[PDB]
Amino acid sequence: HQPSTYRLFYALRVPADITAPLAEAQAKLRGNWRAVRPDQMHVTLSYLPAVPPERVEDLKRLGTRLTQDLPPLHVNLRGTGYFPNEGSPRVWFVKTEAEGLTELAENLRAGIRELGIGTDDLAFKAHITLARKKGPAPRLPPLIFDQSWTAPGLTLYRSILRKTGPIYEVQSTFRFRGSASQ
Repeated sequence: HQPSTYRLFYALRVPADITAPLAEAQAKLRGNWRAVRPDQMHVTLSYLPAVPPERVEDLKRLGTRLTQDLPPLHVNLRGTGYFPNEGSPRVWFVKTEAEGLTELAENLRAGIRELGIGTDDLAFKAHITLARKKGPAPRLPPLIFDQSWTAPGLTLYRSILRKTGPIYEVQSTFRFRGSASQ
C-alpha cells in the first residue's frame, strides 16, 4: 500500500437555528431518500479526496490567508433543488447565497491547485445537502426558506468512514477577520 492520505474538505458550518428548520423540512422525505443528519449539514467549498498528511499545514496557511480580509459572511437560505439537474435525482439540497461566497470558493480552489493538491469538485453552486438517494422515491414539493445566519469562519474538516455513514472532524477553523467597510 501507498502512504496514507486524508479526505478533507473546506466548508461553512451551519448553526442550530438553521439546521432546525432544515430538519423539519426533512420530515417530508419518503421512500429511498436518506436524510442528512443535522450534525453533517455544511456548505462545502472544496473537496480534497486524498491529501498527504504533510500537506495539511499548507492547507491551514491557505485557509488563514484567504479569510484574513473578509468579514463574517451573511449566508441566506433560498429554495430547494436536485442533483443531477435531470433524470433520477440523487441529492436534494437547499441553495445558499452570500456576498463573497463564490469568490472565496474560487480563490480556495485556485489556491489548492497552486499547492499541487488534488480536488474533486463540480462547478461551484453553494448549497446544503438535505438528502441522498439511489433508486426511486416520491419527489418532494418545492420549498423556500427565509432564514439567514452570520458565518464567523471557514472550517477545514476531515472525513472518516463509519458504519452509520461518514463522520466529520474539525481540523482547523479560520476566522473571517476583515470588514466590508474598511
